[PDB]
Amino acid sequence: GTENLYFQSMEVYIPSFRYEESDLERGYTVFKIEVLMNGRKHFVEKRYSEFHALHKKLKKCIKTPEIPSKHVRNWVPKVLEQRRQGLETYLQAVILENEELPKLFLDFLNVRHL
Amino acid sequence: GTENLYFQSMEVYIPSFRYEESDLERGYTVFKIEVLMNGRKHFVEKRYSEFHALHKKLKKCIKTPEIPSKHVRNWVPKVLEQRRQGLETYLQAVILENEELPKLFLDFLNV
Repeated sequence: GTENLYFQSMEVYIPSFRYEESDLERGYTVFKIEVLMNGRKHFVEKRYSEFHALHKKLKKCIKTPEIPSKHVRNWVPKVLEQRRQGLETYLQAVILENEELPKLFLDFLNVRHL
Repeated sequence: GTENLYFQSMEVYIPSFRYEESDLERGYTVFKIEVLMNGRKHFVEKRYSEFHALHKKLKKCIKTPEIPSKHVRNWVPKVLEQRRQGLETYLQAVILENEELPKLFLDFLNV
């Protein structure tokens, strides 16, 4: 009843990000996606470039939301926060607008059908 | 022979860091310290604030090396790297300057 509320729709957030630099390697920023579904919670880590690659493919499947821009000061923490918010809104909009999600999108979130 | 003798050998490096931001929290940085001694290596992670908490205590024990400033508003990549290097130099200076290391320093390094 209210329990059925746990099995209706995938609820996605991006509550955090991290920028990491190891030894002499180039730094990179990863967004930590939280997926709530069927009363369970799962985390998935993705770089912006992976969202952008997803987007390019998804556009061939569905009408997509606007992706947050690649043309941002992607080294500035407050800009990275805005991007986090934008990516979160993007994933949520895909879920809201598309009753049957493309396998491309499920794969991105490590969700499988049947 | 040399049964009662041992090497006093410790080296420290900070090879990596991560800056973490999460929705209702202040962003913070965690530094990974590599500790080498007596033929073995281990790692310990410390937030930037933990270095300053160490420093405050250490000053009561010994004359400390210079440390980078306690507060950092904006962790852009060049500041992250500058603070990594500064903190590394600080830990290495403590080891070079002090024949007998304070227990509170050893505890910080998990030795």
